[PDB]
Amino acid sequence: SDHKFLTQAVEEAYKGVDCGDGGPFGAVIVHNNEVVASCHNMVLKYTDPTAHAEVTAIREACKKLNKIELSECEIYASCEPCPMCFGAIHLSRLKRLVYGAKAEAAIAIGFDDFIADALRGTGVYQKSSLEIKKADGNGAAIAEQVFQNTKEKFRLY
Amino acid sequence: SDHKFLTQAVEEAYKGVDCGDGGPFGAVIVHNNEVVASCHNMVLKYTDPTAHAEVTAIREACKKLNKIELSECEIYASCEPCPMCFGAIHLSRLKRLVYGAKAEAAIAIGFDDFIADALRGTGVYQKSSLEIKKADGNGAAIAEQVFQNTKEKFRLY
Ligand SMILES: C[n+]1cn([C@@H]2O[C@H](CO)[C@@H](O)[C@H]2O)c2nc(N)[nH]c(=O)c21
Ligand SMILES: C[n+]1cn([C@@H]2O[C@H](CO)[C@@H](O)[C@H]2O)c2nc(N)[nH]c(=O)c21
Ligand SMILES: [Zn+2]
Ligand SMILES: [Zn+2]
Repeated sequence: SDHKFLTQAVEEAYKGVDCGDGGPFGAVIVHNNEVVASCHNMVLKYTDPTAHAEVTAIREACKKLNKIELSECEIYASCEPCPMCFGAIHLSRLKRLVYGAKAEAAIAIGFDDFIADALRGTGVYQKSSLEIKKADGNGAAIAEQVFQNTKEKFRLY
Repeated sequence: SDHKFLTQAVEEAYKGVDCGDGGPFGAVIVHNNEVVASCHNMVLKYTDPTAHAEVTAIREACKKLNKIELSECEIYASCEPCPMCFGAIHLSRLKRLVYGAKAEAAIAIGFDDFIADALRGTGVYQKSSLEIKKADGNGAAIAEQVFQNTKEKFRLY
């Protein structure tokens, strides 16, 4: 099921790039095995630099469930969440994060070197408690491939 | 000019907590002495845990100016921005941050112990070169007192 929902987050990344909504990033939020939100980056569509895939998914999930905490939910991110997104995941109280590509994969095609210490376990003032899984094998291959496949199919930001 | 806009952010904090929109946090975004957005925390009003004051102000300012970078703007935060908000400030390309109260003043009334390494210069992966000013003297004292003053008017969320 991890592979199914991570692959859906990657699909979201491709769709968002395809329609010009934003960059190649997707996020899926699930309650057990029911998708509560499925989103991609909306920075260009919304004229909103906070509208990353993960933030968008968190907003949509909180609306869908009518509350500001998602402690029964897990999030799948096609790419390692940035410091803004990882902070949002902390505030939302999501209980588990599974992510596909390491941040360096996005850096390699032109995005900011902008990495969350709290996710990598090097934070001093910010310490995470949630369970974090970096995908391997086929999930990692798919997630990494996103950046080579979508290179110069969108406008960087 | 710094004292005027910091005071505006503090007044936003009181206004938001008084009408129930969210916690006692305010933020004002300015473009060469013209206010672009003046906002407070809307987590409760919006059912959105990402709707901190700073994030809300960035959303509003970017939509107003029809662009996703605010590189000619500065942001005044009644309180030291959290990891999520500092990440949003970084992504938005705001050129300067002035903040009133240290994060410990909010933590002292029960908010999350949740502090941005990149703001305090304590990260391995996340750096900032953003121009950052912690206010001092008069407006700093006032900003610090926001939390003791509003402790009773809202319930931690
Ligand atoms: C819109 N966007 C930009 N980056 C950028 O990817 C790099 C590595 O994380 C960082 O530069 C971050 O800002 C995003 N990252 C994720 N995980 N999701 C997004 O929507 C996103
Ligand atoms: C809704 N909210 C919660 N915190 C809390 O602030 C602490 C760190 O400063 C953290 O405990 C965080 O949860 C907020 N902080 C600011 N600056 N602005 C907000 O709108 C906000
Ligand atoms: Zn992000
Ligand atoms: Zn914040």
